[PDB]
Amino acid sequence: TSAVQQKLAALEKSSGGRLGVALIDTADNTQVLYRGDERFPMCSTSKVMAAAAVLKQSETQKQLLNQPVEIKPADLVNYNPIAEKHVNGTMTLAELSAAALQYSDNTAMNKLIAQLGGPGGVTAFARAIGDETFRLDRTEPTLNTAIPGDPRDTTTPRAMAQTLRQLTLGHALGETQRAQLVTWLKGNTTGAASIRAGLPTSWTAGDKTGSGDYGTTNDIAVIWPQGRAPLVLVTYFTQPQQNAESRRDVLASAARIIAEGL
Ligand SMILES: O=c1c2c3c(sc2ncn1Cc1nnn[nH]1)CCCC3
Repeated sequence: TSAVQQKLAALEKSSGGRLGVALIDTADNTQVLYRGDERFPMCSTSKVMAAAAVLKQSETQKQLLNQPVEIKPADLVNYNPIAEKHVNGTMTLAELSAAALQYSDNTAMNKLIAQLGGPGGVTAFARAIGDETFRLDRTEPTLNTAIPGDPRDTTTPRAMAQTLRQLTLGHALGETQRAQLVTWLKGNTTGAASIRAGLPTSWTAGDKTGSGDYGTTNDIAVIWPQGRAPLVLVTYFTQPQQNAESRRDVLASAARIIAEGL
């Protein structure tokens, strides 16, 4: 147990919930883990895997991101800030990827999942890039039920950090696709209260948040600190009761602990 792990344990204790953290510092490839091998519901952080899987498909279909997808009234689910504007029209796979990643549009996610054949197509991509932990089992919105002990739609902090590293900094995607993924993450609109709230303001980052039942509050980030090699940081948090409140502040606190531990 490290000093950082003890600080994270103290944060967790005061939070009422269960906290999972994985850091990869690409300066030396060292890691900080807290419940790094425990499963957590991914909620919308799973949109990164789906968008990346479609990016992978686009490596062999140069026009794929321009492919139109019909958006019908019946397609709308519980959070559709972009898709609702396009009902009875179409969105391209690029537009759907951007909407999913940058606005957490759940209808957009469902279209990405459908493009991959269903939830298992997202899991298959995870396996293809060496992630043996990630599983997507359901579509939006039921993938957010976040029931304690339920393995559906879960991963571990360790696995997600490794995957995010490979996708954004490594060779899991072609260079153009990696750059597009990073551009999308860096343009996220939903992240200022989560990991990034705990980081020095001079640092830059891209991230994808998640939220669900059981007050599940998540964020996964790639971070460029001032004067340091990039970091990959995953912070997952979930609570014992179904109607628990969101706790983005806990993720900010975890990130601050990590940052001050560098
Ligand atoms: O914010 C929510 C929420 C919230 C919920 S459910 C939900 N679903 C999507 N979204 C959009 C989202 N942004 N990043 N990941 N998902 C309960 C209260 C707290 C906010």
